[PDB]
Amino acid sequence: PGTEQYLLAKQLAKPKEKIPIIVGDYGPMWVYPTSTFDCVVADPRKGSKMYGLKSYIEYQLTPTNTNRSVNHRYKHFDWLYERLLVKFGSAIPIPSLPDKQVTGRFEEEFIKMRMERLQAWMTRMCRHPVISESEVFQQFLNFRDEKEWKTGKRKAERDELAGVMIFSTMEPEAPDLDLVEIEQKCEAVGKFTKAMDDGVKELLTVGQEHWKRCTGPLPKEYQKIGKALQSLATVFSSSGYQGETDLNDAITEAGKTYEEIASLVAEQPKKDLHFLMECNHEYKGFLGCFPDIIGTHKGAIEKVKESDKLVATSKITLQDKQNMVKRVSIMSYALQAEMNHFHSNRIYDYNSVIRLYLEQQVQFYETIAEKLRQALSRFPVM
Amino acid sequence: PGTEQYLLAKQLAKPKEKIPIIVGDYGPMWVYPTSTFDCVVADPRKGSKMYGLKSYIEYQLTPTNTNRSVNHRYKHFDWLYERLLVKFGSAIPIPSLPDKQVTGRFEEEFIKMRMERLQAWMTRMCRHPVISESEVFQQFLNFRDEKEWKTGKRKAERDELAGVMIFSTMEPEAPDLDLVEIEQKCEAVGKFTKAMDDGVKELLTVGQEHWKRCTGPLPKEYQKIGKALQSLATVFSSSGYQGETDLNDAITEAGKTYEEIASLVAEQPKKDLHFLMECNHEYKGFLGCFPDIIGTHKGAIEKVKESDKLVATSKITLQDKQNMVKRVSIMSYALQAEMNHFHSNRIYDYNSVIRLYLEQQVQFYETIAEKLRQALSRFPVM
Repeated sequence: PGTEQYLLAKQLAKPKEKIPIIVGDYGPMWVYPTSTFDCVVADPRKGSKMYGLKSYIEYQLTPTNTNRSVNHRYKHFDWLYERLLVKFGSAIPIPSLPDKQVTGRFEEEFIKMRMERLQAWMTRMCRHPVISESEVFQQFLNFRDEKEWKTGKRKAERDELAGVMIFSTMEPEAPDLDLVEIEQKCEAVGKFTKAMDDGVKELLTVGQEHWKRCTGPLPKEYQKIGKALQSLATVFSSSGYQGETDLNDAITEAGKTYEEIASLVAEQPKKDLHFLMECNHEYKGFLGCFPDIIGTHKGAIEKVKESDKLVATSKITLQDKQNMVKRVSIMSYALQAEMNHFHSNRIYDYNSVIRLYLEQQVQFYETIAEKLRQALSRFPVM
Repeated sequence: PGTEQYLLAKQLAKPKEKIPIIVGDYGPMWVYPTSTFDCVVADPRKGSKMYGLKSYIEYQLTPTNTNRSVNHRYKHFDWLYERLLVKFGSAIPIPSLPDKQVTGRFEEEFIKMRMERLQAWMTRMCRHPVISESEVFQQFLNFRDEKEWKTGKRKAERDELAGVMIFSTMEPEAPDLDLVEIEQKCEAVGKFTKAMDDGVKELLTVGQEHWKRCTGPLPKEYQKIGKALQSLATVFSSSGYQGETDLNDAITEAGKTYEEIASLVAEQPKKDLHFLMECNHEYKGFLGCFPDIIGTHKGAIEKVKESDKLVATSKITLQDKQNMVKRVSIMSYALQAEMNHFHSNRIYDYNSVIRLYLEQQVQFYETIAEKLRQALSRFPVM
């Protein structure tokens, strides 16, 4: 494995792009820029390059930093995703991008929900203290013409400071950690991410079940009650009896009210549940990256756990053993700084989306109650 | 058929109990007593008569008229039901009584919902201007000992003023109706009752469907969401990250709130739907009596429609033909007076039960909204 390269590398290799890690008040963290920018993904429009009419959708990117816009076709984002995974993937979870829908990819349904999840993906990256400060990300947003875009697309594709070698560009400003503490930190992360992954999968499951229920069978029930009340009122209207127009009208409206409720019920998920599910979908994406990041860290600890045997059988020197110990310590610091970034955002994201979901639900039931109250006020008293 | 007896009877038969019918402002109606009483069915307790311990539940009846109470076992009500059907059944719908449940008939579940529907049944009878003034009904409520109850149980069982002969005790205070008008009135009633019967069956159907849905699958969905939120919060509580007790507690409560909602959802039908269904159940009972009442009236019109042939072939005299015409006219008046009593109460009953149902539903959704609002107020803002 290349993991050995990093731990045993001749290394005297002074880095170009340095990534600092510091110990704040509660654990090792990344260094956050005073000014945090975001990027707007919008204004989709067709593009060309001597093609014809197999025109491709090309989105516009406007960082709220310098408000200077550049364009990018989907393929370009996929390209950045791969470069980020290659370069930072062993240390930072890189949420994957959406896929290819149905071959009608040229209107609202497609390019809008896409421009939707692409916007979320770009925001995460823009807000990441390491990713957003990388050359490949900076140059992806700030290039003036096909000359820069092509030159930047080359040095990035050829940056061998990737995989596990990324840790060699990190400089933790704290003491070295002993192997015991390192192994436990790694084990704890492995355990938490796995538990949450299950917890997140469970929520996404009941979610879709309740979704297919609010758009299928439930709306049909209020629908049946409402037509049943109308059929009845219609029969009543033909009784020939007097002074009934009063009631029958109220009954016909109550039936129509239940129909409006059926439709409101079928359209509610898009206002609340939808968001809860998206947040969880994105988190499964993040959590899906940990099995490999933990594998890399675990693999590193194993190698170091053999350094003594290696020094004993003279396979390596005493200096080399310490370099391994020093380097694996840095990996631990990166894992903890990323885990800190993750927890911080997890708390904020779940607090927001659950508040949002609850607020919408409250509004939903109050609205149903108001509609029922209106139908009631139309019934004569006795 | 005995129908011929009534139309062709030697009749000079002056009646004992006279039933008046008058033409109010909108159609022929019964004569309603200035003072309307009702009867309370309650205080169930065991009874004997040299049996042992196969004790039978004996209810107490207290008409709010003279507040003097008498007792009656179920069998006694079944007895009155049959006597009323025999005597008035050809003119007035007699809603049937409940049946026999499970052989554990000695506690709440049984004798309470029974005492429930028995109370409704007694009220209908008490409020009926003809039934409540009949001897068999009066004596069923006002008897002092086993001597009167046995003597009253005999003359009633032997009252031959029943079946179609009941119309001979009716005295409509209006002009005779011609056969044409009679046949149309009969046809109209036949048609309305059939249409409403279908309309009522439809409501009872969607009703039970929505009932088995509010106690089965729907409660389980809010149940799953609520446990799913708790599993997630529990995972979050083990992140080791700081200042999170805040959120996680709110999440655990939101999950518990959905559980309280599940239970509230499963218990809602008993507060609203239940009543809508009972009202419709009782009306199916009434409507179930019309096929035979209309059959009797239709059969009567057919016989009269042959009176001319009978006078021509000298099978009957001219006087007899007119008596037929006079008597069938009275039947028409009774049908119209009963139909008036029915429509009047139908309007009042459906207006009340639907208002009741709507009010409870409004309260239900507002309650759900309040519970969701409470869980929301527990989430820290950001």
